[PDB]
Amino acid sequence: ADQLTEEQIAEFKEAFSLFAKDGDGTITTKELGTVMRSLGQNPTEAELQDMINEVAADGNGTIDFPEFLTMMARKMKDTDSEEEIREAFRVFAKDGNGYISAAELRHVMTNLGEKLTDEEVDEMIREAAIDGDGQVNYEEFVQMMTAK
Repeated sequence: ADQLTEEQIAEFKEAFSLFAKDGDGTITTKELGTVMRSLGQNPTEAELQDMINEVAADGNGTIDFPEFLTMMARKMKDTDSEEEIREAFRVFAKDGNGYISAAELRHVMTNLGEKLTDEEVDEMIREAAIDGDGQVNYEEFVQMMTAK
């Protein structure tokens, strides 16, 4: 699981609360993304009804603030390529000795990321050294995906 800042939430209440209700302190869907569009993100048109249905469901007719943000990261987990790498390397980074070969990563990071290129690899390679064995590991390389 990835950690998040508590001050961005101060950004999360800036919007939700602008639409804040008198009851449990909830809001609707059309204007909730205005909470999602504020941090530098944006939600889908059909998901506001379903994922919000996971937190705005209980029989109120709207969305509350507490769990609406907890699910917010699941949405950034919907467009997160870094959450997929940990998953892929189990297919390419275990061909023997346990350290993935320098030639697989470019096929791995590229396998998860559509925008992410080989230059992403060659950029992290310089730090990996690669020379001597010609290959690299998972804890040293992909770990640079979590750091960079």
